[PDB]
This record gives sequence, C-alpha cells and structure tokens, in this order.
Amino acid sequence: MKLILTADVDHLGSIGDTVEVKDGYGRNFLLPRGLAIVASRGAQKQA
RNA sequence: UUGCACUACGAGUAAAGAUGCUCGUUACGCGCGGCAGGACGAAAAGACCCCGGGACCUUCACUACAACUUGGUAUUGAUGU
Repeated sequence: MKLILTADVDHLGSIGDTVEVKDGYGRNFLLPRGLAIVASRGAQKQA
C-alpha cells in the first residue's frame, strides 16, 4: 500500500515514491508522529 | 392396637411351631390385683443376606471438561549482524 509521508524515513522513503509499510508499524509508530496517512482521498491531494 | 369372637390344654394335622382343624382331656358366669409363657405381642413396607434403582468415595476403569504447560497466527514494531 502506497501512502503519503511527511518526513524521510529509512523504511518509507520520500513523500510519494512507493510505500511498503508493515501492517501496524504505521498507526502505532507513524500516525502518532504525524508523518503518514491511511490513504482514503490522498492519492490526488498528494498531487 | 384392633378381620372377627363367648379367644382352654394335650397328642396330632396343616405353609413343616394351632385359641379356632382331628381325637380326647379339662373348664359354672362375670370381675378386680399380680407375673409375663404365648397370641410369630406392639412399633418400625428388616439395618442384616440377595436382586433392581440411586448416592457419595477411589482409581495402573471409560469418556469429557476445568486447570497447568507447548507451540501457530492477531494485538507485534523498527534497525542490525
């Protein structure tokens, strides 16, 4: 699943390349950091 | 407690231990005080024995489950050799 970063991280990468999260490592780590989104209407606001 | 009733004894007979059957013997009728041999005395659908049901108990019986433990996957992530 691709998603929409805010800061460059050694797993996720840039903002908008190809996201390969580990299934929980996002909402327990990333989404508290305010650096990642579970994509709902984000594949075009990313643009 | 109670099927009766005017409820003898013997030797027998009978479900094998007779107040009631048989053959005899012995007893006027009723009553009150005693004993307690019998009435398979009363009580208590024998406690024992055996059959049938149940009960609880045990366990190198049966099958379950609890509980204790084993891993599998979800919550469970990163970076690294």
